[PDB]
Formats: sequence, C-alpha cells, structure tokens
Amino acid sequence: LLSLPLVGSLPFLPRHGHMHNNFFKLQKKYGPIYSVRMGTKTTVIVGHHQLAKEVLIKKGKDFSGRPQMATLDILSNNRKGIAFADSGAHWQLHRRLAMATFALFKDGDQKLEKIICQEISTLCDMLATHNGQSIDISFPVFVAVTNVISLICFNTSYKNGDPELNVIQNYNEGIIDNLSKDSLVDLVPWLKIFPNKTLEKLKSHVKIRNDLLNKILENYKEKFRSDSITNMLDTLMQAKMNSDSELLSDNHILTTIGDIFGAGVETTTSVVKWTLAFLLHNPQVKKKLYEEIDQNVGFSRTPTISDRNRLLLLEATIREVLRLRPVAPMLIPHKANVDSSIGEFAVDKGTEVIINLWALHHNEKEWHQPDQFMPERFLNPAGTQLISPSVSYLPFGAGPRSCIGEILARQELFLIMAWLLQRFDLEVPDDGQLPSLEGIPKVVFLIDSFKVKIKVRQAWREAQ
Ligand code: HEM
Ligand SMILES: CC(=O)[C@H]1CC[C@H]2[C@@H]3CC=C4C[C@@H](O)CC[C@]4(C)[C@H]3CC[C@]12C
Repeated sequence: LLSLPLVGSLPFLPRHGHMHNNFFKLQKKYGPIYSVRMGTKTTVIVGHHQLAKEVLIKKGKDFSGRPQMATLDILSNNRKGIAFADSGAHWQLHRRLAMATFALFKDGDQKLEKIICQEISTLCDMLATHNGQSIDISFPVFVAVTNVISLICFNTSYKNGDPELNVIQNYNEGIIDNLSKDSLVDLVPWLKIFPNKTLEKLKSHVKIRNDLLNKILENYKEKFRSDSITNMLDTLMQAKMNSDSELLSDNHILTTIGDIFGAGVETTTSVVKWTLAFLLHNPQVKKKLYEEIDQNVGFSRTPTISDRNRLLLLEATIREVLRLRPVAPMLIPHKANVDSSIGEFAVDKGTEVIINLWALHHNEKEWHQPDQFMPERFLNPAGTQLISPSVSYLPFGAGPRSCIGEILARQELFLIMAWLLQRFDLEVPDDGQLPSLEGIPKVVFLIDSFKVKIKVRQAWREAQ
C-alpha cells in the first residue's frame, strides 16, 4: 500500500485568486524567496524588499534581461523596443534616447507642465458639458494623455472626434486582453497546450496598431529636419543619421514609439481611474482634498506643478494609490543574464525572476494596516511635510529596468487630480453603486469600469 507516483505538483490552483496575492500567501510557508519549474524553465519569486533591492539595484545588471514569451514577441516585434527587449545594445540605445528626449521639455516654449495643462483644460471643458450627469471618464482621460504623449513624440495632437482615437482605444483594449489572461506572469503555459486563437487575435490587434505607426512614420520622414530636434521621433531619426545603424531600423523605432505610447497612455489612465475610485470610497479624504486645494490654490488660478509643495495630502493620496494598487504588481519579469545569486542562494543564467511588488506594499512588518487606504501614512504626524514611512515601496521599480516616465507620470497624475478637484464635485451616481476595488490583473492592474456623477462646483462658478 504505497503513495501514488506524482508527475507534477503546484502549490495553488491555477486561475483561482490573483496570482500576486497567491504568491504572497505562500511566503508564510516558504519564506520570501522560492522557485517553481515548468518543464525546463525555472522561475524565482522574490517577496521581500531587501532581496528585491538586490535584484533590481545591487545586482541590476546581472538581472536586467527579459524572458522570451510568445505574446510579448508579437507586440514587440521579436524583442525590439524598451520594455520587452532583452538587455543588450538595442535596448540600451533606445532607452537612453527616450530619456534624453525628456530634456527637450525641461523648460522653454515646450514646457512639460504647459503641454499637460493644455490637455487637462480641454479635458475639463469636455467633462463640464456632462454637468449633473453620471459618466465613465475612461475615454476623455485616455484622449487627454494620448495627446500629451503625441506632443512628446510628434509635436502633434488629435482634435476631439478624430475617430482614430477610438481605433487606438480598441486595439489597446484588445492587446491588453490577449497579452495575458492572468498576470503577465502565467503559471502554466496554457497557450502552448490547448487549441486557441489568442495569438492570432493578438496579431490582429498588433497589425492594426503597427500599420497606424507605419503611416505616422512615413508622413514624418518628410517633415523631419536635422535643425529641428523637438520631439522623440526627431531624436530617434537624428540618431539614425549620425550612425551601428542596424539598431535604428524602422521596426526598432516603431516598436520603441509603441512602448512609449503604450506605457504613457494605459498606466496613467489606469491610475487616475483607481484614484477616483478610492476617493469615492473615502468621502472624508475627498473632503480634506477640496479644503486643501481651496485654501492653497483657490479659484484665482489653475493648479501648477509647484503647488505640490502646498497640496501635500494630494501627493500622499497618489502615493497611497500606487501602494495599494501598483500598476504592475509584479513589475515585468526579469531574467538572469549571468550566473549569480539572491540572498546567497544560487541563480543560474536564464532563470526568470519576478519581484512580487504586491508583497512589498502589503508586508505587515513594514506598513501599519497595509489593507487600509491611509494617505496619512505619507504625512508627518502634523501634516506639514511628506515622508517615506517604509523602504518597502517601489511602484516605479528601480535600477536598470526601472520606469523612465516616472516624472511625467507623477506630474500628469498630480495635475489631473488637482484641476479636477478644483472644478468638479465627483460624487457617487444616483444608483448608489460604488466601483469594485478588487481589480483585474492584466499587464496593467485595471479597475472595473464605473461611473461618477460630475458637477461643476458652485465655488468655481462664482469665480466670475
Ligand atoms: C503611474 C504610472 C507608471 C507606473 C506606476 C510605472 C511603473 C513601471 C514599472 C513597474 C516598470 C517596470 C520596472 C521593471 O520591469 O523592473 C516600468 C517600466 C517602463 N516604463 Fe513605466 N510606469 C508608469 C508610467 C510610464 C510612462 C508615462 C512611461 C513613458 C513615458 C513609461 C515607460 C516605461 C518604459 C519604456 C519601461 C521599460 C523600461 C525598461 O525595460 O528598460 N512608464 N514602469
Ligand atoms: C507599466 C509598465 O510596466 C509598462 C511598460 C511597457 C508597457 C506596455 C507597452 C506597450 C503596450 C501595447 C499597448 O497597446 C497597450 C499597453 C501596453 C501593453 C503597455 C502596458 C504597460 C507596460 C507593460
């Protein structure tokens, strides 16, 4: 009477719970760092901030690779661009170019605060027409951030009603949906197991997206001139002519613009939706934010970047949203470029390594009541300045593969929330339904579409 032969073993049920939460629960049994193997591939899950900072910072270069995935190969055209590119010359080149591009908006007649505030005023006007109604603000916000990125990349933007915006929204939604079912970290490779159309569907969306990028590129090749470097595509093209020109082919440049448009639009739109959601569940915090803005900016002017020194609760709220609901609760998978180690455990070349950011932001030894939305935790006991209550906090990642849009992201988020609170009461709809805060884990941690009643504030109207 013997034990059964065991051909496979998994520690939890696939497709049951959010994987990032499942991995975190396993830490109780197994500690902050453990592995799983799928056939020949081995993946390592890291869940403590110290070990995470070893992988991301102290040994960044050792762990800066990206694993190959069938779906990411499609979206990135066989590993071009920045985000899904393996570490290497192509990756390093476009990455630095993209970062240098942000210097052309440091100030001057192309100031980032002004570009953003231009789109936000259009967004505000649009939303004012819905005065007294309940709406889903996904699309207006998406259009506003799409313009901002479009100005950074091409110095161009869309007029309201350009149906191209609906086209983009449509393939974005389709890409995000098919890129993964679960998180980007899929436990079992079901895609390569059962008959399915996922790759063909993803191809189809990626086709439409690429053909649109091709179109914009051929138009820009004729508008481009060496004496005017004002946007990202200039930088890529200026760099191509000075040139190792195999790293700056057409596909490379498109894939790069693709990632920039991708991350620029989807992440920022998502965090605004989450922020509005959390405020609808917390009228009291929302009350104090109105009081804060009314008493620090008033209705004599619009909010500006420099008001982030004054509106501290607004900055704390944004930080607390990125804690509870990180856009990428498992970053993007890393990969060991060389043989190495984490916490003095050996990690081989080619081993996939996921940072469970969700664990870092809910670690009970590092955060007081992690389950709770408490913007206060980012304010000194008085409320006079911001502080870092924990080092176990990495919403934008760190080291070599860290976010390159973080400042753009922080500022866009700050200004949208600041303007919106200045002009609008944002209440629960007359149906009384609150948004679900459970979320949907894709490559981005989406929130369910919900509605808000939007009303021009009486205090703003009086300002005439
Ligand atoms: C609230 C908004 C955002 C958040 C929370 C965020 C967070 C992150 C995270 C976690 C990563 C991956 C770090 C890693 O893989 O270790 C990342 C990577 C990246 N992000 Fe952001 N991001 C945001 C907005 C943006 C924006 C606005 C842009 C572009 C302007 C952008 C461009 C990128 C790119 C290109 C990468 C890949 C970097 C590489 O592999 O070298 N992100 N971001
Ligand atoms: C937050 C983050 O890490 C960013 C880095 C690159 C970003 C991706 C880059 C490209 C795309 C394709 C686009 O159509 C939709 C979003 C999507 C899939 C982005 C989602 C979020 C990603 C993964």
